[PDB]
Amino acid sequence: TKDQNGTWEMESNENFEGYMKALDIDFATRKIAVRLTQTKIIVQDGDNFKTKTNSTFRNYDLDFTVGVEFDEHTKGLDGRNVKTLVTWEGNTLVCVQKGEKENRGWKQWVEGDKLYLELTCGDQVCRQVFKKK
Amino acid sequence: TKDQNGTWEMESNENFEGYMKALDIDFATRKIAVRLTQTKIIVQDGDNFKTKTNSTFRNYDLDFTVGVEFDEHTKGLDGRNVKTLVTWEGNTLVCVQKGEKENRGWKQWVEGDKLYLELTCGDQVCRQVFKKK
Repeated sequence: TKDQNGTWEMESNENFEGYMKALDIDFATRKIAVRLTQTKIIVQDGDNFKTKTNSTFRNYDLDFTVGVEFDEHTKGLDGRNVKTLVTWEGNTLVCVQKGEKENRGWKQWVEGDKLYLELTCGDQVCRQVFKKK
Repeated sequence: TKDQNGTWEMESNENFEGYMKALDIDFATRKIAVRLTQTKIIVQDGDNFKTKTNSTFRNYDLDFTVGVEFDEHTKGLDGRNVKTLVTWEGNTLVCVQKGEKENRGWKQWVEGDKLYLELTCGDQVCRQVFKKK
């Protein structure tokens, strides 16, 4: 369990295209989706997380409590319904999104002044690194 | 998420024999264990649980935080090592104990003044009901 509070600015974004393609996001949207400057702001008070992921293309905003299962409607990305659970595995925040897509979820951890995020769907992995602002 | 604090006295215990047999507990321990009354004490503050399951023969203490994965050594039962995770699925507390035994875990919920606990291992289900004191 560890502190992830802050404003985080993207410095690296690997294979976001493969990730979206595994989610069957159409070609035209993928071409305008891959933003290289992105800000993630996280407010974490105990088990409650309030996050905003902002780019010039679109914003995703996600609120959740660690250990409480919830239904997520992935509107604005692939628009599927999934049952999501976020828990701690040591100091790594782990999310599983159960539904039609195998191996769908993400892992997020802070190491020094950087936040690392791995997004997975099937056999695709996208890795992003952010620096605390 | 819901409140499960209190001292609970066992009312009913169905198929506890089958559950222990699926865990390979020896016949002589099973004969003694199946006839005993159990008292469960739960102290819950937020996501941290401190629990005691007591009988005249043997007791089992177990503390955990909801949504935090941990290593459980099931000492005094079958003595195996399992990775345990307890989460909320509505107002049911759900536990998965990952390891050699398939479908091992439990679900616990409160309806008024009774606590219901369903324990699973393989294809065996044990149903227990307690009443608050």
